Amino acid sequence: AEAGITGTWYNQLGSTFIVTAGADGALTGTYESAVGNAESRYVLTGRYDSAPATDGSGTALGWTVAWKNNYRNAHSATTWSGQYVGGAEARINTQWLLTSGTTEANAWKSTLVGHDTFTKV
Amino acid sequence: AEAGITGTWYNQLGSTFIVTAGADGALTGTYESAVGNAESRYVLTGRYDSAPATDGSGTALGWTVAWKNNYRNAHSATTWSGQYVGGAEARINTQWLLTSGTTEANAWKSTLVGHDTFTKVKP
Amino acid sequence: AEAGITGTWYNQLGSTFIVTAGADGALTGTYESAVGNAESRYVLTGRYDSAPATDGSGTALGWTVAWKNNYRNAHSATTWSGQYVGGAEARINTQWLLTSGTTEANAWKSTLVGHDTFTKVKP
Amino acid sequence: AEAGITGTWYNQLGSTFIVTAGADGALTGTYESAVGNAESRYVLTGRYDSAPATDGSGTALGWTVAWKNNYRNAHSATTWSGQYVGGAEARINTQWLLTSGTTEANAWKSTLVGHDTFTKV
Ligand SMILES: O=C(O)CCCC[C@@H]1SC[C@@H]2NC(=O)N[C@@H]21
Ligand SMILES: O=C(O)CCCC[C@@H]1SC[C@@H]2NC(=O)N[C@@H]21
Ligand SMILES: O=C(O)CCCC[C@@H]1SC[C@@H]2NC(=O)N[C@@H]21
Ligand SMILES: O=C(O)CCCC[C@@H]1SC[C@@H]2NC(=O)N[C@@H]21
Ligand SMILES: [Cl-]
Ligand SMILES: [Cl-]
Repeated sequence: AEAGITGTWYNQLGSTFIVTAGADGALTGTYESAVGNAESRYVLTGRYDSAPATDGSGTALGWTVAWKNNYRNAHSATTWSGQYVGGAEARINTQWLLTSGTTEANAWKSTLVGHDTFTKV
Repeated sequence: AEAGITGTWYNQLGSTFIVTAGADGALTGTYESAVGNAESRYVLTGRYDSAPATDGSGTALGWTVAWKNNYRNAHSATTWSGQYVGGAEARINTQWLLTSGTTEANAWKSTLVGHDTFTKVKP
Repeated sequence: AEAGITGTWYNQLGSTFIVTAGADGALTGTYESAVGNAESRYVLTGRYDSAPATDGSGTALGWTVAWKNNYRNAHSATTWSGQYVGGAEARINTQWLLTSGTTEANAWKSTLVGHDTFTKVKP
Repeated sequence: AEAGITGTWYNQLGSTFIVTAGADGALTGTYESAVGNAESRYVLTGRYDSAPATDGSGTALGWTVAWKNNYRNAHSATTWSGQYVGGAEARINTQWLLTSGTTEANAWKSTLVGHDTFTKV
C-alpha cells in the first residue's frame, strides 16, 4: 500500500524526484531532469490512490511537471502514470507522455512516450 | 491560458472537467467520468506551461486524477498530457495513461492508453 | 474483415493506406504519408485477428511501415494498433508508435505516440 | 546498423521471439508469450529500416502478432515499435500497444501499452 513514497528518488537517467505524499492522496515536490531542455528544479503536483487494495499490489499514482521555471521554459509538460511498490527495494515503475506545444500542423508529432523506473538509490 | 483554461469542459465520452488555472502554472479542479469504476467527483491537480509562445502554438499542460473519493476506490490513476488551443472554439487535445495497481506478475497489463478531446462550455 | 478490410483507406492527415487482407490473417500493402520525412509509397505488412467474435465487436489488427524506400530513408518505423469496425461507414481506429533510431543517450526521446482514424473509400 | 537481428530473443517476461530479417527490410518469425491469453506459437510479420544511419544509432523496426492460432483466439493484436542495438550485448528495446476487439461502448479501454526489452540470453 501507500507509505514510503515520500523521499528522494532517482531514475535510470539520473533525474531526481523529491516528493511528499499527503495522507489524503496528494503528491507535491520538485523534479530535476538529467536530460532535455531543462535545468535546475521544477514544481510537480500529483495524486496517488491513499487506500490501495489490501493481494500485495502496487499503489497507483501520477504527477505532472510543466517545464517552465525561472531559468527555462521548454513549452512542454510531462505526466508520469505508474505504481509504487515498497519493501526492501522500493520502486516506482512509470510510463510518461511528454507533450510540447505545437502549431496544428505539427500536432501529430507533439507527444513522446517513454518509461522510467525510480529507486531511492 | 489561465483565464482561457479556467472553466467547465466536457469530452467525447460525456465526462466533466471543472478547472481553475493559477498564475503560478497550477491547475486544480474536479473530474467526473462518464465511464469506468467511478462515481461522483474526484480531485485533480496539474500544471500548465503559464507563458506559452505567440504564436498560434498550443499551451502544454497535464493533470492527474487518482480514482479514490468517499464513495469509491478503483486503485488506479489517470494522467492526461495535451495542449490547450483557445479561440472562439477552444479545445484541449490529450492522450492519457490509466494505471491500475497490480501484483508484479500482472504489471505488464496495468496501463491503458487513450486520447480525449475536451470542449469548453460557455461561460 | 478480409474483404471488409481490403481496400483504400485515408486518415485525417490525408495519408493513404492500400491493403489486402489474406485468409491466413495477413495484411500486406503500401502506405503514403501526407506528413513527415517521407515521400512516395512504403511497404506495409501486418496481421489481423481473421475470426473476430459476432457480435458488434471490432476486429483487432496492426501493421508496420519502416520509412525507407528508394527515394528516402528516415531511419524510423511506425506501428499502428487498432480495430476495424465495418458497416456502411467502416472505420479503422488506431493508436501508433513511431520510433526513430537514436544513440543510447537520446533513446529517452525516440518514440512518438498518436492516433489515426481511417475511412474506407468506395470501392 | 542492421545485422544480428535474426535469431531467438527472449524478453523480461520470458517470452520467445524467433525472427528472420530479410535483406530488403522484412521481418518474419514466430512469437510465444509467457503471459496472457496465449499458448504455443503465433505468426509475426514486421519491417526494419535495412539502411540505418552510419553516429552509432539503433536500427528502427516494428512487428505485429494477431493472437489467433489453432489453439486460441484472444481477439487482439500487439504491435512492438523499437530499435535494435547490436554489439557484445545486443538488445531490442521496444514499447508496445495491445488492442483487443471491443464494442464501441468499451472502446475507451481497448488498448494496453507497455515496454519489453529482448536479449538473446
Ligand atoms: O526537454 C523538455 O521538453 C523538458 C525536459 C524533459 C525531460 C524528460 S521527462 C521524461 C524523461 N524522464 C526524465 O527524467 N527526463 C526526461
Ligand atoms: O475505471 C477506472 O479505473 C476509473 C475511471 C477511469 C475513467 C477513464 S480516465 C480516461 C477516460 N476519460 C474519461 O473521461 N474517462 C475514462
Ligand atoms: O517522419 C517520419 O519519420 C516518417 C513519416 C511518419 C509519418 C507519421 S506515421 C503516423 C502518422 N500517421 C500518418 O499518416 N503520418 C504520420
Ligand atoms: O492476452 C492476450 O491478449 C494475448 C497475449 C498478450 C501477451 C502480451 S503482448 C505484450 C507483452 N509482451 C509479451 O511478451 N507478452 C505480453
Ligand atoms: Cl492555485
Ligand atoms: Cl497474403
